[PDB]
Amino acid sequence: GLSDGEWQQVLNVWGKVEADIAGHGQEVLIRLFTGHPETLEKFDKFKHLKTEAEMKASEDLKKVGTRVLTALGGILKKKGHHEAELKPLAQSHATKHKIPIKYLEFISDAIIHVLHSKHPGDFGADAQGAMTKALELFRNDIAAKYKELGFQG
Ligand code: HEM
Ligand SMILES: O=N[O-]
Ligand SMILES: O=N[O-]
Ligand SMILES: O=N[O-]
Repeated sequence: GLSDGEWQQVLNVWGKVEADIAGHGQEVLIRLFTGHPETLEKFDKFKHLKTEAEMKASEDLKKVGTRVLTALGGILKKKGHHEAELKPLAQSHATKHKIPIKYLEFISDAIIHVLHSKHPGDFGADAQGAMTKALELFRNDIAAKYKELGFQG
């Protein structure tokens, strides 16, 4: 699904995120909210924010971005064997807060963009390819739980 070497390329670049979960989390969310303003409408706590200066100063947004990349790192490090980690994630993105699968695609794109901007010597062509497939797998498995939970994502 991913080869062992693709997982290695994923885990390597991810190691670089661990040195600043929070800074990365902010840059991913700013990239997401700026490329795709409608996604910001999903976060009741900071949906009123308008500009990037405001996003950068939000503690709530920073905390959300830390929680996203913390939960994703846990899932990636399972290297595909992530049924347990995915279960609560699917339940929360499909019930109270309904996150379209398309929005997981937007945030995937934003993660890939930030890793490339920040860690390019750790994220060449094949490594971007691998990360792209690892995120596709994550969304695919999430969409499958969406169905069981009665959310057409
Ligand atoms: C890599 C993709 C993502 C990951 C790993 C992720 C992870 C998480 C985690 C750990 C939580 C806290 C779970 C909890 O509240 O019990 C959460 C909650 C939430 N997320 Fe995400 N998230 C992702 C994508 C998104 C996107 C793209 C959006 C909106 C566009 C979003 C919107 C929300 C909202 C509204 C909540 C609160 C849900 C609740 O009250 O339980 N998430 N996410
Ligand atoms: O994307 N916040 O869970
Ligand atoms: O913008 N993706 O490298
Ligand atoms: O758009 N910042 O690489």
